[PDB]
Amino acid sequence: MPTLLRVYIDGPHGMGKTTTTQLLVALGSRDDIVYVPEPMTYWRVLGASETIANIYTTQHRLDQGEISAGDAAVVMTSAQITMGMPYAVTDAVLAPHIGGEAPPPALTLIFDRHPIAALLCYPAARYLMGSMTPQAVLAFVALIPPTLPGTNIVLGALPEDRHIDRLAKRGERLDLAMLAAIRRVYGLLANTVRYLQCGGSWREDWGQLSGTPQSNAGPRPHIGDTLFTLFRAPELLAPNGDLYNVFAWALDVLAKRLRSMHVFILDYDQSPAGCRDALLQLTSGMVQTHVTTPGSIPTICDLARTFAREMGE
Amino acid sequence: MPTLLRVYIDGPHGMGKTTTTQLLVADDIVYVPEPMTYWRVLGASETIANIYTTQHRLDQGEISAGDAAVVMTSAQITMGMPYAVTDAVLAPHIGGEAPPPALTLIFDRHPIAALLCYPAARYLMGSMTPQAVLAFVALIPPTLPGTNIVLGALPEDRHIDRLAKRQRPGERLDLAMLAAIRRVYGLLANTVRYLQCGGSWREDWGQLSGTGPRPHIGDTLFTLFRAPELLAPNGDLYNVFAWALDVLAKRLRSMHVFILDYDQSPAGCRDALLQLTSGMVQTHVTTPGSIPTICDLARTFAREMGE
Ligand SMILES: Cc1cn([C@@]23C[C@H](O)[C@@H](CO)[C@@H]2C3)c(=O)[nH]c1=O
Ligand SMILES: Cc1cn([C@@]23C[C@H](O)[C@@H](CO)[C@@H]2C3)c(=O)[nH]c1=O
Repeated sequence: MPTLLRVYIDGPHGMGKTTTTQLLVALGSRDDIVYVPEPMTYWRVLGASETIANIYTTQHRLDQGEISAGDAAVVMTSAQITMGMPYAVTDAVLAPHIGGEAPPPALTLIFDRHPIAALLCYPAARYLMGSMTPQAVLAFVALIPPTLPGTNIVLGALPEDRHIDRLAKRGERLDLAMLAAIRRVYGLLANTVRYLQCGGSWREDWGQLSGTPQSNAGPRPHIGDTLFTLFRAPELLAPNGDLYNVFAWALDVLAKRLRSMHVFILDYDQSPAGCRDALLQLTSGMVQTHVTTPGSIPTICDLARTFAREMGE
Repeated sequence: MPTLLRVYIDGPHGMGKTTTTQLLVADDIVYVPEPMTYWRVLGASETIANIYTTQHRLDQGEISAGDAAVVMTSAQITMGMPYAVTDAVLAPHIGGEAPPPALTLIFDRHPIAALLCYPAARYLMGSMTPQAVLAFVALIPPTLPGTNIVLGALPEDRHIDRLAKRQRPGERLDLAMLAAIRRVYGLLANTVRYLQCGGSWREDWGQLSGTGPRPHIGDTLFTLFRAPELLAPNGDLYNVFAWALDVLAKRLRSMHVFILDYDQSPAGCRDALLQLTSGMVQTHVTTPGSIPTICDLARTFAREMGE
């Protein structure tokens, strides 16, 4: 069977991920590498109206005390469902085609983001921003789809000062607090994958939090530097101080989904061509999979092109 | 490996699903009850009250369809969390299809109640967008072997009498919602048969507009998605929504549906449910320790979230 290479470029907005991705794709044949863009049209029109504007306006109104935390949470939660729908549905139809882990791939699919961006990362950052409840973040976590073999995720690194300078270009609003929260969440994500792959057991180390980044290299991180640290919220604890079981099971799901992912870090503090070639070099050490049927390649290729045409900006 | 029989008791609220299941369970059979405590306290405060109050406010014109939908959507996430997390942790223990089972797990509802049925009913009540409904559909967990779902049958008037008796804390007696949820579950049963008999929604889609043996597509859940919000200016369904329907079809086709007549006494309902198990599909578990782990999960869920 032909082989497939799936690469999800993710991380905070504003680093140059979208450009880097298209430049990489521009290098190959329009036949053997396909780009799956951010579903901007779904967010602005198809799924709901101007969802990005809605998210930023909602946080703004909350910050100004014009609406309550409760009002903000219902709006953010619904907005986040809209944000992740194209990702979830694409993952669901792609799933049956992915075989086991496995010369160049017959096909390379480069995605602008993985489902965890909308089902975990942005929801967790909004929780830190006070516009989402930790229970809702964990409900999204419990719904993250099974991690398919060959899930390569490239997260980005960029000094905060450079990031802030880039970000400030312009339904978005310049929110440095949100920028800090999303950078922190993705940093914790990278550490969480490393923690799990180094054999870390959150249930075994939970008590190391009580007293208040590299994804594929380095020593095992402390649990306090992983995503697990975010769920020590009073809302999630029983009178006896322990986490309610319903939430503990959601963390078990988080561990299971992230532990099998192959994570890489891309340095975005360089020119667009530099980012492209650095990613290209990284792509060499990534895991390919076989596909399940002979026609899986053309089918997958058609799905990606249809997705891009219908939902890409 | 030992065998497991999973039975999900589902269908419209107010038929007596909970009462009947209880009388049924009363060591080789465990009951995962309605997670009322999660709904009223752990996940959020009085979610049921929130849901019915919101619809009521919408019906009275005190809030817009838009405001209602964001509330219903967020609330449905809270409602389905216990089912979703339970399915996710149970999944790795389920093996392939397989004497009596070593363990029989009876659940008060399946994840599709909160990720498909109630959202579809609220869409019909004007309080949820169809795009949100399809977003929940896209998140329905893969259907594992041995997914036996028991749905109920009960005449409308009788159902209304029981509904009046079975109101949950914060619930408002809403006959329009009762009709909507009864319609959705009826379409659900028809949809499973439609798919099992080879129906292809893409092939029959034209029948919704252009006017073996199986139900007409117009009598399946697919008909609900001919919603204009999901269509392009030329009337074609956007691909992103067509893909969600492809997911819907894949998830539902392999479920094994059984109809329980609730139009009888609690003891009768209980016995009928027991009668239905002979045709249910059992599976093996994946590890020697799966059974004990499953039991613990079920007991812990009940103790923590059951009423
Ligand atoms: C995936 C995803 C993105 N976003 C944001 C970040 C950026 O401003 C922009 C482009 O990614 C859009 C609003 C979000 O808020 N939630 C999400 O799940
Ligand atoms: C599963 C589920 C139930 N409900 C309702 C119907 C009944 O009033 C009660 C008991 O089932 C509770 C509020 C709902 O609204 N959404 C859902 O996903």
